[PDB]
Amino acid sequence: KMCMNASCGTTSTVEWKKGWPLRSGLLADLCYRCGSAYESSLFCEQFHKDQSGWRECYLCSKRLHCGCIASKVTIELMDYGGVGCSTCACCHQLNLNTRGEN
Amino acid sequence: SKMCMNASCGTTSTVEWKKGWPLRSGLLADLCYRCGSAYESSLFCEQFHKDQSGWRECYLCSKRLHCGCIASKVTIELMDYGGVGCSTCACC
Ligand SMILES: [Zn+2]
Ligand SMILES: [Zn+2]
Ligand SMILES: [Zn+2]
Ligand SMILES: [Zn+2]
Ligand SMILES: [Zn+2]
Ligand SMILES: [Zn+2]
Repeated sequence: KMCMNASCGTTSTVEWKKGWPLRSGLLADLCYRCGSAYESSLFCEQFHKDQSGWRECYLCSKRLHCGCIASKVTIELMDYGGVGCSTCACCHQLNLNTRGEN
Repeated sequence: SKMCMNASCGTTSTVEWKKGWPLRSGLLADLCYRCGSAYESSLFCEQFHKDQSGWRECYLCSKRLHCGCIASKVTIELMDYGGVGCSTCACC
């Protein structure tokens, strides 16, 4: 077993954790440290700040790492563009197309 | 009735109504002739989203891919250890 965080890649750990769904549908192998970051929904915040793909939540402007398998399960792609975080995606965007036309 | 669901357009007047990306409800987005034509050509984000955040380069061909965007969801594959590829690149 090898931690699938590319900045880590360790084969030694006290506890093997599970991460994001890989292209196979299997869950990634992460070491204790990296898997703890993932479980707290702060993996990309701790390891991916130099990468492209960050967007701000449509409602609260929280930074969300898009185009990244490690945040795929915590990011919602919104109907009219943009992204919503775990909190703000319980709601839908009201754009000017909702106007009493119905 | 209809209004273009491309938020920078919002037109209600078009020669022909077309369909875009799937919405959460399962319905397809309404798009005017112009915006729907861009979606059909696989050029929607190039035509409308270049100044938005979220763009990444394909790991193989370096095509610019608009991530975190429902309108390009269909063409972008999230790679196992990070990054993206074109759907047609990533199978390699
Ligand atoms: Zn690790
Ligand atoms: Zn990330
Ligand atoms: Zn939010
Ligand atoms: Zn339009
Ligand atoms: Zn886009
Ligand atoms: Zn490519």
